[PDB]
Amino acid sequence: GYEVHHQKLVFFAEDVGSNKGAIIGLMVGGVVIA
Amino acid sequence: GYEVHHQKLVFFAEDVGSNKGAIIGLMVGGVVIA
Amino acid sequence: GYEVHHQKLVFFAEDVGSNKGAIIGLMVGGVVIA
Amino acid sequence: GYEVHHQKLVFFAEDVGSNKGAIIGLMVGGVVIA
Amino acid sequence: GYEVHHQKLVFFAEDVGSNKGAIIGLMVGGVVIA
Amino acid sequence: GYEVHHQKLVFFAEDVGSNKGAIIGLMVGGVVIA
Amino acid sequence: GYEVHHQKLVFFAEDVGSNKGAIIGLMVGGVVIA
Amino acid sequence: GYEVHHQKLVFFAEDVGSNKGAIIGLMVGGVVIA
Amino acid sequence: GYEVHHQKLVFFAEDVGSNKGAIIGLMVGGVVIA
Amino acid sequence: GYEVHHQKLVFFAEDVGSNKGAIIGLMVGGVVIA
Repeated sequence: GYEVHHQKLVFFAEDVGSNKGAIIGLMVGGVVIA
Repeated sequence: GYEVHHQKLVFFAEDVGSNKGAIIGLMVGGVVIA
Repeated sequence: GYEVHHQKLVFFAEDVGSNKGAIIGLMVGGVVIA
Repeated sequence: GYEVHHQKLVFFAEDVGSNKGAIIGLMVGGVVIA
Repeated sequence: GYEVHHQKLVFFAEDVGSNKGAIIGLMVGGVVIA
Repeated sequence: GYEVHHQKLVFFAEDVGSNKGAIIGLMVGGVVIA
Repeated sequence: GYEVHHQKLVFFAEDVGSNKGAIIGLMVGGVVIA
Repeated sequence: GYEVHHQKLVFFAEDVGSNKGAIIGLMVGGVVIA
Repeated sequence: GYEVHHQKLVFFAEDVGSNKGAIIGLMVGGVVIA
Repeated sequence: GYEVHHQKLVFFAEDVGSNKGAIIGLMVGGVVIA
């Protein structure tokens, strides 16, 4: 008997205000110039 | 017996206000200039 | 017996107000200039 | 009997305000110039 | 009988304000110039 | 002066022959029964 | 002067033959039963 | 003067043959039953 | 003068044959039952 | 003058054959039942 439930993953749990650069949750490869 | 339920994934859980750059949840490859 | 139910994925769970740049949930490849 | 529940992973638990560089949760490969 | 629950992992538990360099939670490979 | 060029991302670089299950490059959400 | 070039990311560099289960490059969220 | 080039990331560099379970490169969140 | 080049990261450098459980390169969060 | 080159990181340098449990390179958080 296996029961897997209620796992929770959050990248940004609160406000992201007045951003002027780069906000990225998950980046695979890719280039960011900020 | 297997029961997998109620997994939750959130990238941005709260407000994203007055953004002037780049807000990206999941970026695979790609180039961001901010 | 397998039962997989009620998985939930959310990119932007709250308000996205007065955006002036680029808001992207999932970007594969692609170029963003902001 | 196995029950795995309520694991929680958070990258940014609080506000990310007035960002001018690069904020990244999980980066695999990739180049960041900030 | 096994019950594994309520493990919690946090990268940034508090505010990340006025960032001008590079803030990264988990970086695998990759190059950061700050 | 910024020049970003010739980034390359490949999911399956070689042959995928006689598949009988599920081959997926990038899966976001979703359920796979194989 | 910044020049970022020729980064290479590969998930499966060689043959994937006679698969009967689940082969996934990048999985975000999601449930796999194999 | 900065030049960042020829970084290489490989998940599976060789053959993945006769798979009957689950082969995953990068898994974020998610549940695997194998 | 900075030159950063030819970094190499490999998860599985050789064959992964006749797998019947779970083979995962990088797992963040998530539950594996094997 | 700085030159950083040819760093090499390998998780599994040789064959991973007839696996029946869980083989994981890098696990952050997460629960493994094997």
